[PDB]
Amino acid sequence: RRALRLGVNGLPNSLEPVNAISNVGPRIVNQIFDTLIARDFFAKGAPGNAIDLVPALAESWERIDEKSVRFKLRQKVMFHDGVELTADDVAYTFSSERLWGPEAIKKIPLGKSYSLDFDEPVVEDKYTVTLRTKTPSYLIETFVASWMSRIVPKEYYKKLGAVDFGNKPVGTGPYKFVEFVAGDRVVLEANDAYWGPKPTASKITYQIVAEPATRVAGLISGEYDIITTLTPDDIQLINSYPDLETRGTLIENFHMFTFNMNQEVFKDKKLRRALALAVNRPIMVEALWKKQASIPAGFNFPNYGETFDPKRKAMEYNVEEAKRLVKESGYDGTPITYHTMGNYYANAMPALMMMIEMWKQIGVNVVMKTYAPGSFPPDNQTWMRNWSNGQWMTDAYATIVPEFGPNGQVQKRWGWKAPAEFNELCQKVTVLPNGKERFDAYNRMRDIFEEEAPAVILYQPYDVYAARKDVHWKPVSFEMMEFRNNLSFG
Ligand SMILES: O=P(O)(O)O[C@@H]1[C@@H](O)[C@H](O)[C@@H](CO)O[C@@H]1O
Repeated sequence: RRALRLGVNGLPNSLEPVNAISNVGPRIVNQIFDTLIARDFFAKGAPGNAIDLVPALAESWERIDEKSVRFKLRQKVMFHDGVELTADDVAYTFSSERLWGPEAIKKIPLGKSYSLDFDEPVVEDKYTVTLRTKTPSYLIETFVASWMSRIVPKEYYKKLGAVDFGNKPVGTGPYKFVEFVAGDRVVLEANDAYWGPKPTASKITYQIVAEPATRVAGLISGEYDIITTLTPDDIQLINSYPDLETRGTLIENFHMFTFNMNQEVFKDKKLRRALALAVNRPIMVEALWKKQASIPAGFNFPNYGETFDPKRKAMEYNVEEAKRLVKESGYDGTPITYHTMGNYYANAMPALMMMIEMWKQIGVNVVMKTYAPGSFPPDNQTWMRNWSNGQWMTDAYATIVPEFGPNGQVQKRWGWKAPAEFNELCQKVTVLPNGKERFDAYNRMRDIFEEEAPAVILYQPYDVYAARKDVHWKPVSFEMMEFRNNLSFG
C-alpha cells in the first residue's frame, strides 16, 4: 500500500475529537475515530452530498420516548490498543464527567455549550446503551451522527486526561495515531484490525503548508498526493497538467466575519449593521469564487430539512443606509483591525481586501492584521475577525443556538448583548418537536440575527482540493475528508 501525503492549510491544536472541531481537525479525527451512526455521502450515486445515515458503531438504534434513544452496539470492535469497545466507552463519551458537566468545562471548553441538555447515559449491558436528555429532545439522533460524537476509550482517556489524550489519541477508526508535531504535521498509519472497510493507504501525513502557492507547487513537485483549501482561481492552471486535477464541492459551512462586542465601537448594533449592509456578496462571489460559492438567505441552510425556510428573502445590501448608519454612529474614523490567520480560510485575504474597499466607500477604515497559528492575541486586542460555522445537524438548532445562543461563546465570551426575545426563542426551539411554532421561532431568530449583526454571513465556500489523477478520492459536502470506500491508487 502507498503512503498518502496531504498538503493542508492548517492543523488542530488537539486530536481530542470535540476539541478538534474546526475546518482542520475533522479530516484527521474522522480517521482515528467512529461515531454510533455515520453519514453515507455516496448513497444512491450522489456526488458526495447524500444525506443518508447508516449504522456504524451502533448496529441499530430505536427512539424509546421524547428524551431517549437505545443503541445496540456492534460487537468485538477494538480500539487501537486492543481494548474492546463496550457500552461503558459510549456512556463515558456522553457523560457529565467527560463532556457536558461542570467538571468537563476545563478539559473540553465548548463541550457543554455544544451539547444537548443531556442526562447521564444508561448502560443496559456490554453492548446496549441508552442516550438521554433531561428535557425533551428530538435532536439525539442527528447529534450522535455529528462531529461532537466520536467515541473515545474510557480507561485510556481517563488514564491520560483530555490534554495528554489529545496528543496521543486512541480510537476505533481506520487509521491510528503515529505522531503529532504541534504546528507542523500529523502522521497516521493503517489500522488493519478495523471493523469496517480495510484502510487502503499504509500511512497518512497531514503536512501544514500555510501558503496556497507553496501548497500548489508541492503537489506539482510530487511532495503531496492531495492538497486542500484552494480557490477557483487555481483551477485552470492545476487542470493544465495531464496528471493533476481539481476536485471541489460546496460544503455545509458558511464563511463569516464577526466582532468583539466587548469593544466600545461594537457594543451597539449600529456600526455592526452598517458594515453588514455594505458587503456586496454578488461581486465577491463573482470575482473571487467564479460563481461557485453560494449566498444563503440568512442563517438558513437546506441541510436543516424541516427547519429550512426555502421562501426566505436574500440578505439586504444597502450602501445608502450603511452610509447613514456610519454618520449617525459614534465612529470617528479611527482604524478598526480585522484579524485573519493568512489564508486559513480560502479567499480570506482577497475577500477582506474587497470589503476594505467597500467599507472605505461608507466612511469606515478597516485594517488587516495577520496572525500566525497559535498567535491569536488576547480577546481585548481584537475588534473584527473572520470565522466559519459548519452546519452539523439535520436541523436549524446548529449552529445558531450553540454558537449564538444564551449559553454560547458569542454572548458569553464575545459580549453580544442579545435581545431577551432571541434567548427566549433559543430555549423554545431546544425542546419543541417540529411544527408551526418551532418553524416560526427559527425565522424570528434569523430576523433578530440580521437586525443585530453579531456576525455577518458571507457565503458557503466552494471547497477546492487538487490531486494526482492516480489518487482516487472524492470530496464530501462537509469540512472533512472521507476515505472509507473512497480512497484507492492507480
Ligand atoms: O472556522 P473554524 O475553522 O475556526 O472552525 C469552526 C468552529 O470554530 C465552530 O465551532 C464550528 C461550528 O460552528 O465551525 C467550524 O468548524
